Amino acid sequence: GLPKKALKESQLQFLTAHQTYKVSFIENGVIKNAFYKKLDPKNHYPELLAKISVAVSLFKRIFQGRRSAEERLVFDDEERLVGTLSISVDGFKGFNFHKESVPQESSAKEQVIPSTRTLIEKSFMEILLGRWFLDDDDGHPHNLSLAGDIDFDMFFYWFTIYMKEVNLTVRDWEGFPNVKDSKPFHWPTYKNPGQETYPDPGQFEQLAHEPVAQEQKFAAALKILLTYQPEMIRKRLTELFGEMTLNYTSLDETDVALRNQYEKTFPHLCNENTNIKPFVDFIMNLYQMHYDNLYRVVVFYMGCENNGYGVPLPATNSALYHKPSFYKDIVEWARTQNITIFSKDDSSIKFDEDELRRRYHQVWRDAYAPTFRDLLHDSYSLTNKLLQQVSTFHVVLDEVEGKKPTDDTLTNAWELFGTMPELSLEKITPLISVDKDSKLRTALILLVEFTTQFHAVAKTYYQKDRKDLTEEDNLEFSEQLVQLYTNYNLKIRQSLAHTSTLAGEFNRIAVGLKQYTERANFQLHLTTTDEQMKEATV
Ligand SMILES: Nc1ncnc2c1ncn2[C@@H]1O[C@H](COP(=O)(O)OP(=O)(O)O)[C@@H](O)[C@H]1O
Ligand SMILES: [Mg+2]
Repeated sequence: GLPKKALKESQLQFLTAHQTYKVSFIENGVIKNAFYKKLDPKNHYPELLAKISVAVSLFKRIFQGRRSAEERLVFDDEERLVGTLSISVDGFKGFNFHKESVPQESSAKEQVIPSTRTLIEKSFMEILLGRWFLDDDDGHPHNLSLAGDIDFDMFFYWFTIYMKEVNLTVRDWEGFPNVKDSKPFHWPTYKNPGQETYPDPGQFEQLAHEPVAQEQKFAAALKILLTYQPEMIRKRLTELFGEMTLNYTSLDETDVALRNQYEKTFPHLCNENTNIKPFVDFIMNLYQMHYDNLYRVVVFYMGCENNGYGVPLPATNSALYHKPSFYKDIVEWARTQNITIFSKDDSSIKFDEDELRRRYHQVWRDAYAPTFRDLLHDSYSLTNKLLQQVSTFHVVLDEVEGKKPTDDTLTNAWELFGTMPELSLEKITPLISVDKDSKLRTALILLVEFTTQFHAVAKTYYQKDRKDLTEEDNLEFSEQLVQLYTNYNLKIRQSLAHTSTLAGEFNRIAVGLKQYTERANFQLHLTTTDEQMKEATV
C-alpha cells in the first residue's frame, strides 16, 4: 500500500482555514505541529525532487538529531503522492533579512541576527557543515536557525539543480565555513548572494578564524562519519518510503524534456533499468558518494600550518590521538539520542554501540594510513639506494604508487599504499654482487626483510573490512610493528653506521615507526583522557 511512516492529506487538521500551509496531526498518541508543502510539478518541486527532500531530512537527523526537521510523505486518499511534510523544529526562530526589523531587546535579535560568539555557544558549526556535506544551495536566512535547519528542497545541488531553474575538497574543509571551491548561491559568509542577503555576514566569516569553532567543525565531521550505520538507515528509510521505486519517469508529468535531460546527463543513475528499482537503493547509493567524499577529505587530512583565515589545523591522526573525548562524546550523544527521539522506535533501528565502536576503529585505522604509507614509501626508497650500491647491474626497482587521497574512485584506505612488485628476498638475492660489502650488503638484506614484513603487517590489518575488524586486529598490528622495530632497528642502523645520509635516512624511518606504533594502539587509546594526553606530550 503506502509507507509505514507516511501520512494522508485526509489525516491533517489545517490550522489556517511554495504552497506552504500550517498543519497539525496525530502521532503516537500526541499532536505534532508541522508545515505542509504541496507538489507543484509545473512549478519546480516535482515528485522525485520532493521525494529526495524527505530522504535528506532523515540522513541529516541521523547525525544531527532534533536539529534537523524530519519530513514525511503525504498521500491522497487513493495512494497518490501529493506533497511533503516538515515537523516543526522546537525552538525555531530563523534568521533575519537585512530588510526586516531589528528587535529592540538585544537578547532577541541575538537569535534572529546572531553575534559570532553566540554562534559558538549554540553550536551552529554543526548545522552549516551538514548543509555543505550534502551540497545545499539555499543557505539563505529563513532556512537556517540557531537551533536547527528545516528547508531541504535544494539539496544535492549537483543532481537536483535541473528542477529549479559532488566535489567537497580539502581546500573547503580547511577554511570552513568560507567555502569557495564548493560554490553555493546563498551562504552566511557571503556578503552578496552569488558571491562565488544576511545583515551581518561577517559574523559567520569569523568562524573560520576562531580555533574553538574549528574543533566544533571536526566534532561535526566525526559525527557524520561515525553515526553512519547503513544497516539501520536502510531500514529507517523504508519506514518513510516503503517499496517506492525511483520512478524518475514522473518527470514527464512536469515536462518530458526534463526526463530526457536526466537520462542523458546522468546515464549511470537514472535510466530505464534503475527507474523500476527501489528509491531507497538509489539515494543510498547517492549518499555513499558524499560519505566516501567526506571520508577522503577528513579522515586522511594531514594538517595545515595556517588556514587562509588564521587557524592551524592538526592532522586527524593527531586530533583523534590528542583528544580521545571526540569518540567518547559521540558515544554518549548516541545513547542519548537512543533514549530521546528513538525511544519509541524499535531496537533494530537504534544506534548499535558495538557497530559504532567498529566504525571508530575503522576511522582510527584509516586516519593513520597516510603516515604508514609514508613510512613504507620512505622505507621502499631507501631499499633502492641500497640495491644500487650493492647490485651488479645497479638495479633500481620501480614503485607502483597508490591512489591519491582525493581520487574520486578511492573507497578504502589500503588503496593509498604503493607497492614494489619485485621486492622479495627470493628476487633480490641473485641480484647482489659478492664484491661490494661495506656492511651495505648485509644492510640491504636486512632492510629487505624489514620492509617486506612491514608491508605485510600493514596489509593484513588494513585489508580487514569494517565487518571483520576486531580490536584484537589492532593489537596484532601493534604487537608486530613493535616486534619488527626491536628485531631490525639496531642491526640495520649498525650496518649503516659508517654511511652518512644513508644512515640518517633510516633514522627517520625507525623514529617514525616507533612513534606511530604506539600512537596507533587502539586499546590503549580508549583508556586515555584529554588531560592525560596533554601531559603525556610534555
Ligand atoms: N519544520 C519547520 N519548522 C519551522 N518553520 C518551518 C518548518 N518548515 C518550514 N518552515 C517555514 O517555512 C519557510 C520555508 O518553507 P519552504 O517552502 O520549505 O522553503 P522555501 O519557502 O524557501 O521554498 C520558512 O520561512 C520557515 O519559517
Ligand atoms: Mg526551498
